[PDB]
Amino acid sequence: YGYYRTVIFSAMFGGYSLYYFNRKTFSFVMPSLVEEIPLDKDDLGFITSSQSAAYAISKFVSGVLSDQMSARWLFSSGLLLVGLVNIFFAWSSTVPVFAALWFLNGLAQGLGWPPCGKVLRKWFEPSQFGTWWAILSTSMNLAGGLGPILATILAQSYSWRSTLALSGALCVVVSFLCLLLIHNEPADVGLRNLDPMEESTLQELLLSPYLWVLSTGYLVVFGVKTCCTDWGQFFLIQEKGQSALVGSSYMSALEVGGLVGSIAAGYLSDRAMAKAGLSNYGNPRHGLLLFMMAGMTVSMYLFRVTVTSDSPKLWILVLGAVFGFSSYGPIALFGVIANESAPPNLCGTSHAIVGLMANVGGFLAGLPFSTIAKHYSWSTAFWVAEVICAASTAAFFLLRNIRTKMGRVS
Ligand SMILES: O=P(O)(O)OC[C@H]1O[C@@H](O)[C@H](O)[C@@H](O)[C@@H]1O
Repeated sequence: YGYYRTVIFSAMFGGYSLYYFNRKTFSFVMPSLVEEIPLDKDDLGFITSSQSAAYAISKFVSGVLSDQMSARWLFSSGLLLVGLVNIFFAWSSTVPVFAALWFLNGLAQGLGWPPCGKVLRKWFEPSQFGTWWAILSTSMNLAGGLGPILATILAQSYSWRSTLALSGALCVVVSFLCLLLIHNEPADVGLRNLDPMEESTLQELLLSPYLWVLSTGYLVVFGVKTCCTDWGQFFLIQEKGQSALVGSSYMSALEVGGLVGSIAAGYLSDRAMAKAGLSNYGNPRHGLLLFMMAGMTVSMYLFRVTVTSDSPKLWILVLGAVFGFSSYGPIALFGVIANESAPPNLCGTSHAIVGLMANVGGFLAGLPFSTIAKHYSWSTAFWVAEVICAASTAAFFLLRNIRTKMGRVS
Protein backbone atom coordinates (compact mmCIF):
# COMPACT_ATOMS: atom_id res chain seq x y z
CA TYR A 1 0.00 0.00 0.00
CA GLY A 2 2.96 2.28 0.65
CA TYR A 3 4.56 1.37 -2.68
CA TYR A 4 1.84 3.27 -4.55
CA ARG A 5 2.38 6.29 -2.29
CA THR A 6 6.14 6.18 -2.91
CA VAL A 7 5.76 5.95 -6.69
CA ILE A 8 3.13 8.70 -6.88
CA PHE A 9 5.11 11.06 -4.65
CA SER A 10 8.33 10.51 -6.61
CA ALA A 11 6.51 11.20 -9.88
CA MET A 12 4.99 14.41 -8.48
CA PHE A 13 8.38 15.50 -7.14
CA GLY A 14 10.04 15.05 -10.52
CA GLY A 15 7.22 16.79 -12.37
CA TYR A 16 7.19 19.84 -10.11
CA SER A 17 10.99 20.10 -10.16
CA LEU A 18 10.98 20.18 -13.97
CA TYR A 19 8.14 22.72 -13.89
CA TYR A 20 10.16 25.15 -11.78
CA PHE A 21 13.46 24.56 -13.60
CA ASN A 22 11.95 25.26 -17.02
CA ARG A 23 10.13 28.26 -15.57
CA LYS A 24 13.46 29.79 -14.49
CA THR A 25 15.59 28.55 -17.42
CA PHE A 26 15.42 31.96 -19.14
CA SER A 27 16.99 33.83 -16.23
CA PHE A 28 19.39 30.90 -15.93
CA VAL A 29 20.63 31.26 -19.52
CA MET A 30 20.49 35.11 -19.63
CA PRO A 31 24.21 35.59 -20.60
CA SER A 32 24.54 33.70 -23.89
CA LEU A 33 21.43 35.52 -25.10
CA VAL A 34 22.52 38.99 -23.95
CA GLU A 35 25.90 38.62 -25.67
CA GLU A 36 24.17 36.96 -28.64
CA ILE A 37 21.40 39.54 -29.20
CA PRO A 38 21.67 43.20 -28.12
CA LEU A 39 18.71 43.23 -25.73
CA ASP A 40 17.78 46.22 -23.59
CA LYS A 41 16.59 46.20 -19.98
CA ASP A 42 13.10 47.41 -20.93
CA ASP A 43 12.52 44.42 -23.21
CA LEU A 44 13.53 41.97 -20.47
CA GLY A 45 11.26 43.72 -17.99
CA PHE A 46 8.44 43.48 -20.54
CA ILE A 47 8.99 39.74 -21.01
CA THR A 48 9.13 39.07 -17.27
CA SER A 49 6.01 41.17 -16.64
CA SER A 50 4.13 39.28 -19.36
CA GLN A 51 5.08 35.95 -17.80
CA SER A 52 4.12 37.16 -14.32
CA ALA A 53 0.70 38.39 -15.46
CA ALA A 54 0.01 35.18 -17.38
CA TYR A 55 0.96 33.07 -14.35
CA ALA A 56 -1.14 35.23 -12.02
CA ILE A 57 -4.25 34.74 -14.17
CA SER A 58 -3.53 31.06 -14.83
CA LYS A 59 -3.20 30.25 -11.12
CA PHE A 60 -6.80 31.27 -10.39
CA VAL A 61 -8.14 29.77 -13.63
CA SER A 62 -6.30 26.48 -13.05
CA GLY A 63 -7.51 26.21 -9.47
CA VAL A 64 -11.13 26.74 -10.50
CA LEU A 65 -10.80 24.26 -13.38
CA SER A 66 -8.96 21.57 -11.38
CA ASP A 67 -11.75 21.77 -8.81
CA GLN A 68 -13.69 19.65 -11.35
CA MET A 69 -11.45 17.96 -13.92
CA SER A 70 -9.10 15.03 -13.33
CA ALA A 71 -5.57 15.51 -12.00
CA ARG A 72 -3.30 13.24 -14.06
CA TRP A 73 -4.46 14.56 -17.44
CA LEU A 74 -4.27 18.19 -16.32
CA PHE A 75 -0.77 17.81 -14.84
CA SER A 76 0.55 15.97 -17.90
CA SER A 77 -1.00 18.46 -20.34
CA GLY A 78 0.51 21.39 -18.46
CA LEU A 79 3.96 19.80 -18.46
CA LEU A 80 3.68 18.93 -22.17
CA LEU A 81 2.64 22.48 -23.10
CA VAL A 82 5.55 23.92 -21.09
CA GLY A 83 7.96 21.55 -22.83
CA LEU A 84 6.67 22.45 -26.28
CA VAL A 85 6.93 26.17 -25.50
CA ASN A 86 10.53 25.67 -24.40
CA ILE A 87 11.22 23.80 -27.67
CA PHE A 88 9.76 26.63 -29.76
CA PHE A 89 11.74 29.18 -27.73
CA ALA A 90 15.00 27.83 -29.20
CA TRP A 91 14.24 29.03 -32.76
CA SER A 92 12.84 32.46 -31.84
CA SER A 93 14.75 35.53 -32.99
CA THR A 94 12.65 38.69 -32.56
CA VAL A 95 11.48 40.19 -29.27
CA PRO A 96 7.69 40.04 -29.95
CA VAL A 97 7.93 36.30 -30.59
CA PHE A 98 9.92 35.93 -27.36
CA ALA A 99 7.19 37.81 -25.50
CA ALA A 100 4.36 35.76 -27.02
CA LEU A 101 6.10 32.44 -26.29
CA TRP A 102 6.90 33.45 -22.72
CA PHE A 103 3.32 34.61 -22.17
CA LEU A 104 2.13 31.20 -23.37
CA ASN A 105 4.62 29.58 -20.98
CA GLY A 106 3.25 31.70 -18.14
CA LEU A 107 -0.28 30.60 -19.00
CA ALA A 108 0.80 26.94 -19.02
CA GLN A 109 2.65 27.27 -15.68
CA GLY A 110 -0.66 27.56 -13.83
CA LEU A 111 -1.48 23.85 -14.12
CA GLY A 112 1.20 22.79 -11.65
CA TRP A 113 -0.01 22.74 -8.06
CA PRO A 114 -3.79 22.09 -7.83
CA PRO A 115 -3.61 18.53 -9.23
CA CYS A 116 -0.74 17.76 -6.85
CA GLY A 117 -2.71 19.14 -3.91
CA LYS A 118 -5.82 17.17 -4.83
CA VAL A 119 -3.88 13.91 -5.20
CA LEU A 120 -1.99 14.55 -1.95
CA ARG A 121 -5.26 15.11 -0.08
CA LYS A 122 -6.87 12.03 -1.63
CA TRP A 123 -3.97 9.64 -0.97
CA PHE A 124 -2.64 10.78 2.44
CA GLU A 125 -4.32 10.75 5.84
CA PRO A 126 -4.49 14.10 7.68
CA SER A 127 -1.76 13.08 10.16
CA GLN A 128 0.89 13.31 7.40
CA PHE A 129 -0.68 15.88 5.06
CA GLY A 130 1.32 18.89 6.22
CA THR A 131 4.65 17.06 6.44
CA TRP A 132 4.35 15.63 2.94
CA TRP A 133 3.08 18.98 1.63
CA ALA A 134 6.23 20.69 2.91
CA ILE A 135 8.44 17.88 1.59
CA LEU A 136 6.88 18.22 -1.86
CA SER A 137 7.11 22.02 -1.78
CA THR A 138 10.86 21.83 -1.11
CA SER A 139 11.29 20.58 -4.69
CA MET A 140 11.14 24.09 -6.14
CA ASN A 141 13.76 25.17 -3.60
CA LEU A 142 15.99 22.30 -4.75
CA ALA A 143 15.49 23.18 -8.42
CA GLY A 144 16.30 26.84 -7.81
CA GLY A 145 19.38 25.86 -5.83
CA LEU A 146 20.75 23.45 -8.44
CA GLY A 147 19.73 25.35 -11.57
CA PRO A 148 22.45 27.96 -12.12
CA ILE A 149 25.38 25.54 -11.75
CA LEU A 150 24.04 23.18 -14.41
CA ALA A 151 23.02 26.08 -16.66
CA THR A 152 26.51 27.61 -16.52
CA ILE A 153 28.24 24.25 -17.01
CA LEU A 154 26.14 23.42 -20.08
CA ALA A 155 26.49 26.94 -21.52
CA GLN A 156 30.28 26.66 -21.17
CA SER A 157 30.17 23.75 -23.63
CA TYR A 158 27.23 24.63 -25.91
CA SER A 159 24.99 27.51 -26.93
CA TRP A 160 21.56 28.19 -25.45
CA ARG A 161 19.90 26.81 -28.59
CA SER A 162 21.22 23.37 -27.61
CA THR A 163 20.36 24.00 -23.94
CA LEU A 164 16.65 24.84 -24.14
CA ALA A 165 15.71 22.11 -26.64
CA LEU A 166 17.19 19.34 -24.48
CA SER A 167 15.20 20.56 -21.47
CA GLY A 168 12.03 20.71 -23.55
CA ALA A 169 12.47 17.16 -24.83
CA LEU A 170 13.10 16.02 -21.26
CA CYS A 171 9.86 17.77 -20.27
CA VAL A 172 7.94 15.89 -22.97
CA VAL A 173 9.35 12.50 -21.96
CA VAL A 174 8.80 13.09 -18.23
CA SER A 175 5.27 14.33 -18.95
CA PHE A 176 4.44 11.07 -20.73
CA LEU A 177 6.00 9.07 -17.89
CA CYS A 178 4.05 11.00 -15.24
CA LEU A 179 0.84 10.47 -17.20
CA LEU A 180 1.65 6.76 -17.12
CA LEU A 181 2.45 6.67 -13.40
CA ILE A 182 0.15 9.05 -11.49
CA HIS A 183 -3.11 7.60 -10.15
CA ASN A 184 -5.81 10.07 -9.13
CA GLU A 185 -7.76 7.94 -6.64
CA PRO A 186 -7.03 4.74 -4.68
CA ALA A 187 -10.32 3.21 -5.84
CA ASP A 188 -8.94 3.26 -9.39
CA VAL A 189 -6.20 0.84 -8.31
CA GLY A 190 -8.77 -1.34 -6.54
CA LEU A 191 -8.18 -0.56 -2.87
CA ARG A 192 -10.36 0.73 -0.03
CA ASN A 193 -10.81 4.49 -0.33
CA LEU A 194 -10.39 6.67 2.75
CA ASP A 195 -13.62 7.55 4.55
CA PRO A 196 -14.01 11.25 5.46
CA MET A 197 -15.57 12.28 8.75
CA GLU A 198 -25.29 16.61 0.27
CA GLU A 199 -22.61 18.16 -1.93
CA SER A 200 -21.47 21.63 -0.91
CA THR A 201 -22.20 24.57 -3.20
CA LEU A 202 -20.09 27.62 -4.04
CA GLN A 203 -22.91 29.87 -2.80
CA GLU A 204 -22.84 28.23 0.64
CA LEU A 205 -19.03 28.13 0.58
CA LEU A 206 -18.46 31.84 -0.05
CA LEU A 207 -20.64 32.73 2.97
CA SER A 208 -18.25 31.28 5.57
CA PRO A 209 -16.38 33.81 7.75
CA TYR A 210 -13.39 31.50 8.27
CA LEU A 211 -12.45 31.81 4.60
CA TRP A 212 -12.31 35.61 4.87
CA VAL A 213 -10.33 35.46 8.12
CA LEU A 214 -7.81 33.15 6.45
CA SER A 215 -7.66 35.37 3.36
CA THR A 216 -6.94 38.49 5.43
CA GLY A 217 -4.28 36.63 7.39
CA TYR A 218 -2.53 35.47 4.23
CA LEU A 219 -2.74 38.96 2.72
CA VAL A 220 -1.07 40.51 5.76
CA VAL A 221 1.61 37.83 6.11
CA PHE A 222 2.56 37.81 2.43
CA GLY A 223 2.66 41.61 2.27
CA VAL A 224 4.93 41.81 5.31
CA LYS A 225 7.24 39.08 4.01
CA THR A 226 7.55 40.66 0.56
CA CYS A 227 8.15 44.12 2.03
CA CYS A 228 10.88 42.92 4.40
CA THR A 229 12.59 40.79 1.74
CA ASP A 230 12.55 43.68 -0.74
CA TRP A 231 13.71 46.52 1.51
CA GLY A 232 15.89 44.89 4.19
CA GLN A 233 19.11 45.56 2.30
CA PHE A 234 18.16 49.18 1.61
CA PHE A 235 17.21 49.74 5.25
CA LEU A 236 20.51 48.23 6.39
CA ILE A 237 22.61 50.21 3.90
CA GLN A 238 21.08 53.70 3.74
CA GLU A 239 20.68 54.37 7.48
CA LYS A 240 22.49 51.67 9.48
CA GLY A 241 25.62 52.25 7.39
CA GLN A 242 26.68 48.64 6.83
CA SER A 243 28.33 47.03 3.79
CA ALA A 244 26.84 45.17 0.84
CA LEU A 245 28.36 41.82 1.85
CA VAL A 246 26.44 42.04 5.13
CA GLY A 247 23.25 42.46 3.11
CA SER A 248 24.05 39.45 0.93
CA SER A 249 24.80 37.30 3.98
CA TYR A 250 21.59 38.50 5.64
CA MET A 251 19.62 37.48 2.53
CA SER A 252 21.22 34.03 2.51
CA ALA A 253 20.51 33.57 6.22
CA LEU A 254 16.90 34.63 5.70
CA GLU A 255 16.44 32.10 2.88
CA VAL A 256 17.94 29.22 4.90
CA GLY A 257 15.86 30.15 7.94
CA GLY A 258 12.77 30.24 5.76
CA LEU A 259 13.37 26.74 4.40
CA VAL A 260 13.95 25.37 7.90
CA GLY A 261 10.87 27.19 9.17
CA SER A 262 8.60 25.77 6.48
CA ILE A 263 9.76 22.20 7.12
CA ALA A 264 9.55 22.53 10.91
CA ALA A 265 6.11 24.15 10.76
CA GLY A 266 4.79 21.32 8.61
CA TYR A 267 6.24 18.62 10.85
CA LEU A 268 5.12 20.12 14.17
CA SER A 269 1.65 20.99 12.84
CA ASP A 270 1.16 17.42 11.61
CA ARG A 271 2.33 16.00 14.95
CA ALA A 272 -0.03 18.27 16.90
CA MET A 273 -2.95 17.44 14.60
CA ALA A 274 -2.33 13.71 14.98
CA LYS A 275 -1.99 13.91 18.77
CA ALA A 276 -5.01 16.14 19.36
CA GLY A 277 -8.65 15.05 19.28
CA LEU A 278 -11.46 15.68 16.81
CA SER A 279 -13.97 18.52 17.10
CA ASN A 280 -15.97 20.80 14.83
CA TYR A 281 -14.66 24.08 16.30
CA GLY A 282 -11.03 25.16 16.31
CA ASN A 283 -7.98 23.76 14.55
CA PRO A 284 -4.84 22.21 16.10
CA ARG A 285 -2.50 24.16 13.78
CA HIS A 286 -3.61 27.50 15.25
CA GLY A 287 -1.16 27.23 18.15
CA LEU A 288 1.84 26.97 15.83
CA LEU A 289 0.36 29.68 13.61
CA LEU A 290 0.04 32.15 16.50
CA PHE A 291 3.48 31.27 17.87
CA MET A 292 5.12 31.95 14.52
CA MET A 293 3.25 35.24 14.07
CA ALA A 294 4.48 36.25 17.53
CA GLY A 295 7.97 35.39 16.30
CA MET A 296 7.34 37.63 13.28
CA THR A 297 6.48 40.60 15.47
CA VAL A 298 9.26 40.07 18.02
CA SER A 299 11.96 39.69 15.36
CA MET A 300 10.73 42.82 13.58
CA TYR A 301 10.79 44.82 16.82
CA LEU A 302 14.32 43.70 17.74
CA PHE A 303 15.65 44.29 14.22
CA ARG A 304 14.12 47.77 14.06
CA VAL A 305 15.33 48.93 17.48
CA THR A 306 18.48 47.13 18.57
CA VAL A 307 20.47 47.02 15.32
CA THR A 308 22.86 49.98 15.17
CA SER A 309 26.05 51.05 13.39
CA ASP A 310 28.20 49.16 15.94
CA SER A 311 26.63 45.70 16.08
CA PRO A 312 28.40 42.44 15.18
CA LYS A 313 27.46 40.47 12.08
CA LEU A 314 26.35 37.50 14.20
CA TRP A 315 23.40 39.43 15.64
CA ILE A 316 22.28 40.45 12.14
CA LEU A 317 22.53 36.87 10.86
CA VAL A 318 20.61 35.50 13.85
CA LEU A 319 17.85 38.08 13.41
CA GLY A 320 17.59 37.29 9.70
CA ALA A 321 17.37 33.55 10.32
CA VAL A 322 14.73 33.97 13.04
CA PHE A 323 12.60 36.20 10.82
CA GLY A 324 12.93 33.78 7.91
CA PHE A 325 11.77 30.91 10.11
CA SER A 326 8.83 32.82 11.59
CA SER A 327 7.81 34.21 8.19
CA TYR A 328 8.00 31.07 6.05
CA GLY A 329 6.12 29.00 8.62
CA PRO A 330 2.68 30.64 8.47
CA ILE A 331 2.81 31.02 4.67
CA ALA A 332 2.79 27.23 4.28
CA LEU A 333 0.41 26.82 7.21
CA PHE A 334 -2.25 29.00 5.54
CA GLY A 335 -2.07 26.91 2.37
CA VAL A 336 -2.32 23.63 4.28
CA ILE A 337 -5.27 24.87 6.36
CA ALA A 338 -7.07 26.32 3.34
CA ASN A 339 -6.79 23.06 1.41
CA GLU A 340 -7.57 20.71 4.30
CA SER A 341 -10.56 22.42 5.93
CA ALA A 342 -12.47 22.85 2.66
CA PRO A 343 -15.03 20.22 1.65
CA PRO A 344 -13.59 17.51 -0.61
CA ASN A 345 -15.54 18.60 -3.70
CA LEU A 346 -14.36 22.25 -3.42
CA CYS A 347 -10.71 21.83 -2.45
CA GLY A 348 -9.21 23.99 -5.20
CA THR A 349 -11.50 27.02 -5.03
CA SER A 350 -10.45 27.98 -1.49
CA HIS A 351 -6.77 27.76 -2.43
CA ALA A 352 -7.39 29.85 -5.55
CA ILE A 353 -9.19 32.59 -3.59
CA VAL A 354 -6.44 32.59 -0.95
CA GLY A 355 -3.84 32.93 -3.71
CA LEU A 356 -5.68 35.87 -5.26
CA MET A 357 -5.72 37.59 -1.86
CA ALA A 358 -1.99 36.87 -1.71
CA ASN A 359 -1.54 38.62 -5.06
CA VAL A 360 -3.40 41.68 -3.79
CA GLY A 361 -1.31 41.75 -0.61
CA GLY A 362 1.91 41.42 -2.58
CA PHE A 363 0.87 44.39 -4.70
CA LEU A 364 0.02 46.46 -1.62
CA ALA A 365 3.62 46.35 -0.32
CA GLY A 366 5.24 47.81 -3.43
CA LEU A 367 4.98 51.43 -4.55
CA PRO A 368 3.08 52.76 -1.46
CA PHE A 369 5.78 51.49 0.91
CA SER A 370 8.52 53.13 -1.15
CA THR A 371 6.49 56.35 -1.23
CA ILE A 372 6.11 56.32 2.56
CA ALA A 373 9.82 55.58 3.01
CA LYS A 374 10.83 58.43 0.70
CA HIS A 375 8.35 60.75 2.43
CA TYR A 376 9.39 60.48 6.09
CA SER A 377 12.08 57.78 6.49
CA TRP A 378 12.69 54.04 6.32
CA SER A 379 12.24 53.49 10.07
CA THR A 380 8.75 55.02 10.03
CA ALA A 381 7.69 52.67 7.23
CA PHE A 382 9.08 49.64 9.06
CA TRP A 383 7.30 50.83 12.22
CA VAL A 384 3.93 51.03 10.48
CA ALA A 385 4.54 47.58 8.97
CA GLU A 386 5.28 46.22 12.46
CA VAL A 387 2.13 47.86 13.85
CA ILE A 388 0.06 46.30 11.05
CA CYS A 389 1.55 42.87 11.78
CA ALA A 390 0.90 43.18 15.52
CA ALA A 391 -2.71 44.29 15.03
CA SER A 392 -3.30 41.46 12.55
CA THR A 393 -1.87 38.82 14.89
CA ALA A 394 -3.94 40.12 17.81
CA ALA A 395 -7.11 40.07 15.71
CA PHE A 396 -6.33 36.53 14.55
CA PHE A 397 -5.73 35.44 18.15
CA LEU A 398 -9.11 36.83 19.19
CA LEU A 399 -10.94 34.77 16.53
CA ARG A 400 -9.34 31.36 17.16
CA ASN A 401 -12.64 29.70 18.17
CA ILE A 402 -14.85 30.46 15.15
CA ARG A 403 -16.32 27.58 13.15
CA THR A 404 -13.70 26.14 10.81
CA LYS A 405 -15.35 23.42 8.71
CA MET A 406 -16.76 25.70 6.02
CA GLY A 407 -19.48 24.51 3.67
CA ARG A 408 -22.65 22.68 4.66
CA VAL A 409 -23.96 23.60 8.13
CA SER A 410 -25.67 20.77 10.01
O1 LIG B 1 1.01 28.16 -6.73
P1 LIG B 1 0.37 28.15 -5.36
O2 LIG B 1 -1.10 27.84 -5.49
O3 LIG B 1 0.54 29.51 -4.72
O4 LIG B 1 1.10 27.02 -4.42
C1 LIG B 1 2.41 27.24 -4.01
C2 LIG B 1 2.39 27.68 -2.58
O5 LIG B 1 1.01 28.05 -2.23
C3 LIG B 1 0.85 28.31 -0.79
O6 LIG B 1 -0.48 28.52 -0.52
C4 LIG B 1 1.35 27.12 0.05
O7 LIG B 1 1.25 27.48 1.44
C5 LIG B 1 2.75 26.79 -0.26
O8 LIG B 1 3.12 25.57 0.48
C6 LIG B 1 2.95 26.54 -1.70
O9 LIG B 1 4.36 26.41 -1.96
